[PDB]
Amino acid sequence: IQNNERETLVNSIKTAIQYSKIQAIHLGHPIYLLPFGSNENWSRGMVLAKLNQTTNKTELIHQWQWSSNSWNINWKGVDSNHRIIISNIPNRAMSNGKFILNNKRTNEKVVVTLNRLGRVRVGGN
Repeated sequence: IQNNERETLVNSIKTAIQYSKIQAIHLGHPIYLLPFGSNENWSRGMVLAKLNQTTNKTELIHQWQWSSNSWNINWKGVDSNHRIIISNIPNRAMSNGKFILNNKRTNEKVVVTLNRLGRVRVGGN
């Protein structure tokens, strides 16, 4: 019995930006990964939404809604804009920030590092 609902808010936030870096490169234009209900906090899920440049409307593609209300998703982004712009190219699509998950009734803190960079720092001695 290992029903740990901790790593299901990590393996579903590092796998809800990797499914969207293909919904950009496959439309030749960037997309907007917003929090679910973007007028409070990223703590009610995330929604991948694209803008249709011929009917000026935000089309919802995917919805990840956290069915466990015990993880305060706090985005330490260096941007006061809760909109992760996924560039439609594999080498210009990293929004510097990390989701700090905090369970405030069993003091646990889980830092989701978006270290989506396979380029090894080969250098030095």
